[PDB]
Amino acid sequence: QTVTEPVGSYARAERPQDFEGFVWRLDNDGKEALPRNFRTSADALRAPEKKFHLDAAYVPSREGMDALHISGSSAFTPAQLKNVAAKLREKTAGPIYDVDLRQESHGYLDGIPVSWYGERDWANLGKSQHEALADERHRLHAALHKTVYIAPLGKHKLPEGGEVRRVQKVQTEQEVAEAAGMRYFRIAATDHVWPTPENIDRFLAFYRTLPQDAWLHFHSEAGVGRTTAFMVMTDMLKNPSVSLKDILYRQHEIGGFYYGEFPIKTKDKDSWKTKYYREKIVMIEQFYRYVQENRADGYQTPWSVWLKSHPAKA
Amino acid sequence: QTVTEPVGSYARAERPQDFEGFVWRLDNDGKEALPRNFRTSADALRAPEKKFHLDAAYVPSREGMDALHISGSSAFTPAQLKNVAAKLREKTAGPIYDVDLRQESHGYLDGIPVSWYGERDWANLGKSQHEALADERHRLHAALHKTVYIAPLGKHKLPEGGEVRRVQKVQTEQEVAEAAGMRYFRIAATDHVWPTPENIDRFLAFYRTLPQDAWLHFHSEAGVGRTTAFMVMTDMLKNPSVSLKDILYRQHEIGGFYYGEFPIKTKDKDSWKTKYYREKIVMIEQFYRYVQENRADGYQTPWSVWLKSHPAKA
Ligand SMILES: O=P(O)(O)O[C@H]1[C@H](O)[C@@H](OP(=O)(O)O)[C@H](OP(=O)(O)O)[C@@H](OP(=O)(O)O)[C@H]1O
Ligand SMILES: O=P(O)(O)O[C@H]1[C@H](O)[C@@H](OP(=O)(O)O)[C@H](OP(=O)(O)O)[C@@H](OP(=O)(O)O)[C@H]1O
Ligand SMILES: [Cl-]
Repeated sequence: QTVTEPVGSYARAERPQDFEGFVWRLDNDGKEALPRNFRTSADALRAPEKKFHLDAAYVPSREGMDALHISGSSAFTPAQLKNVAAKLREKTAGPIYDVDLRQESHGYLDGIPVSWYGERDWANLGKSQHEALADERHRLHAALHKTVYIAPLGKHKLPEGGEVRRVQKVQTEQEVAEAAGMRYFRIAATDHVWPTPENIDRFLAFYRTLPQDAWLHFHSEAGVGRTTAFMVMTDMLKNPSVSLKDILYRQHEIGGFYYGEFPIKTKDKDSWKTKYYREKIVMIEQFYRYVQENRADGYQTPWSVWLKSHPAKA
Repeated sequence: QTVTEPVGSYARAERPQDFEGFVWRLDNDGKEALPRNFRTSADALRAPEKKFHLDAAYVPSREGMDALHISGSSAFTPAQLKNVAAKLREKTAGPIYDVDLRQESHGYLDGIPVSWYGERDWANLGKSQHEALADERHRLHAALHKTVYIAPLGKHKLPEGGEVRRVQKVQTEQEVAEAAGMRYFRIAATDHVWPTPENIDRFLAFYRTLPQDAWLHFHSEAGVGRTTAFMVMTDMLKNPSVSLKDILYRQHEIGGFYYGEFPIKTKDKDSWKTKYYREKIVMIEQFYRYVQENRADGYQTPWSVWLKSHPAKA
C-alpha cells in the first residue's frame, strides 16, 4: 500500500507557497568577534544541558576526536568569518572548508549578513538546490543600488526595528568565504528538519573527495539543528567504531544539539516542531546503521538508494 | 539674483532617492467604527490645544460654517469609509466627494488599507501626479496573488510586528470610495510639507466645477497636516469675508491643525520639520492674500502664476 511520504521526508508534505519570503532578515548583528555557538572537535566536553535529561556522570569516549577536524557555528559577518578562519588555521595546515548548510537564500548587502526570510524560514522549501541557488543569485543581484529593509526578528518571528539602506555592494557567501581563505561548499538544507536524501548524497560524495587533512567548518543560521546534524554524520563516518551514544553525547557536550531521545516539550505555538524532532531522532539512528552496514565495501551504495530499500520506522 | 527654490517649494531641494519605499505600512487597524481625527464643519468648537498657545477665551466668527459642508479624517478601512459616508449623507443630499490628498502610493490589499512607505513617507517625492499614480497602480497590481508583509510603524518609524499574507484581492481607493457611494478626487500632496502650486492649481480648478451642495471629505494619512491645509483653503475660498484669524482658529477648534504662528518645539529627531512648519505658516497667509486679491474678478489668473509674480517671504 502506497506511503506518500516516508520517514526522513515529512517536510515534503508542507506547502511551499505558504512560506514565501517577505523580508531581508539580519543573520548576525556583528557585535561579537565570533559567530554564536562556535565550537571545534578539539574542545573539552562540558556538562550536558538539563533539558536533554542526560547522564551528567557519563564520560564519553574521545576516540578519534583529535583527528576529526570539524567545527560549527551560526551565521557570521565577513569580519567574524576571518576570525574563525584565523582561529582554525592555528589547528591545521590543510584546506579549510566553509560548509554552508543553508537552503534559504542568503548573502551580504554592504557586508551585512542577510537572508530572505519566509515563515518558519521556509522561503526555499521544496526547491532543488539548483532552484534555491538561482533564487539567491537573482535576489542578491536585484538588491544592488536598490533600497532595502533589513531587520532582526523579534516578537513572533516578525521584523522589529532594523534599518533601511540603498545597497552599494552585494556578495555571495562563496565570495566572502574565499576572501577569508576558505574553500566553499553548499548543501541547501531546510531549516528545522532532517536533511533530505539529496542533501546527504551530496555531502557523502563531497566527503569521499576530501584530502586527509581537510578541516570542515559547518554552519547554518544559528549553528544548532543543521550544523549539529552534519557534525554528527561526519563523526560517524570518520569514527565508525565509536558507539552511537558516545557520538551523540560528545557532539552535544562540545556545544551542539543532542540528537538522541529526550523528553520533548514545546510552547503550543511551537508544537509543529514536535514531529520533526522525532523524525530527526529516528533518522540519526538510521544513518548510523547506514554507516555500519556500508563502510566495509567503501559506500558503494548511496544513502538515498540504501534508504529506499531500508526505510526507517516512525 | 537667482533663487533656487522659492518659499512654498522648499521640499524640491530634497533628494527623492534618499526616501524610497521599503514596506507596506498599515494605515488603519480597523478597530474603531470611524477613522481618526474625524470632524465636520458643523461641529461645535472645542478648547484649543495647549501646544499652539492660543487665546482660549477668543470666540471666532462662525459666519459661513453651517454652509461650508466639509469634513476631514485619517485614512480608513472600507467599512470605516462607509460609516463616514452614512454619517455625511445625513447632513446633505448633494454629492459627497472623497478628496484623497495622499501623494504616497496606497490602496487596499484584502480590504486592508496600506501605503508604500519610504522614510518620512516620501516614497513618491518629486514625482508628477501622473508618475505617482502609475507607481501606485503598478505596485498594487503586482501584489495580487503574492506574499506581502504589512506592518504598523512603531519606534523610529520602523516596522513593528504586523502580518504576512498572500493577497487575493487588490483595490484602489477610488474603487473603495465609489463602493461607499462617494465621488473621488485625488490630489497627490507630499506628507509634511506645503502643497505644491500644481496641487493647489488642481484643487482650485476642481473647486470651480463643484455644485453648490457638494460636500468635501478631505483625508490624508493622519488627517492632520494636509487635510487641515485644504480645509482651511476651502474655508477661505467659500467664506472670503471671514478674518484669517477666525478661519485658522475655527478649523483648529473643530479638530484640525492650527496653521497660524505658534512657538515651535521639536524633538531633536524632528528638527527637520521646523522649516516646513514655518513655510506653511507663511504660505497660508500668502494663499489668503491670493483669495482676497483675485476673487472679485473670478480668478482669471491661477495660484501658480500669481505666486510667481507675488513671491512669499521666508
Ligand atoms: O539554523 P540551524 O542551526 O539549523 O538552527 C535552527 C534555527 O536556530 C531555528 O531558528 P530560525 O527558524 O529563527 O532560523 C530554530 O527554530 P526556532 O527559533 O523556531 O526554535 C531551530 O530550532 P528548532 O527548529 O526549534 O529545533 C534551530 O535548530
Ligand atoms: O498625513 P497628514 O494628515 O498630512 O498628517 C501628517 C502625518 O500624520 C505624519 O505622520 P507619518 O509621517 O507617519 O505619515 C506626521 O508626521 P510625524 O508623525 O512624523 O510627526 C505629520 O506631522 P508633522 O510632519 O510632524 O507636522 C502630520 O501632519
Ligand atoms: Cl537538489
